[PDB]
Amino acid sequence: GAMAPSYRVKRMDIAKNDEECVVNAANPRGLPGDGVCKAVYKKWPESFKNSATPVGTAKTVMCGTYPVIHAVGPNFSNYTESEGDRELAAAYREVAKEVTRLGVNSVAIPLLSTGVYSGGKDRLTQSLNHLFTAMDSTDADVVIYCRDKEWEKKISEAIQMRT
Ligand SMILES: [Cl-]
Ligand SMILES: [Cl-]
Ligand SMILES: [Cl-]
Repeated sequence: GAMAPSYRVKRMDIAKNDEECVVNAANPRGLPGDGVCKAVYKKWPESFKNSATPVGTAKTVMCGTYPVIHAVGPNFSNYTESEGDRELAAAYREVAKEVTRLGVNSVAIPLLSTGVYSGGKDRLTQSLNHLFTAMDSTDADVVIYCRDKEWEKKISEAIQMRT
């Protein structure tokens, strides 16, 4: 565990993280994909051996000894708001189980279903709150990765409001 488990946010490519493991915003078929998934494929391609897993689940594959946790958020183009919300909460619960099983002291995590899978909605708060629900009972240092300057501000404010 971390000595004083924390949440932080950084605005940069998750493929350059300084944590003991990474969460990929995966597709269910283990394909290279686009966005976070493509950056993860270029950095850790060995981790996409048998990485396919259903929506709402997480599957870990090692790249050397570095764990890549493939977490499959729902595509809100295809799911109802209700079913999508349930699957997005479930993907994060499975990430917390994997982070715990691996025994890491830190994890780099993107906001699931906030990009191409958002169904053209702003899901910062919805996705971040499901991340907190899952990860609050873990003792890993969590570092959230984003790319947008105003998202960095909003994520940082949400973290600091609980401290
Ligand atoms: Cl960067
Ligand atoms: Cl996404
Ligand atoms: Cl972002």
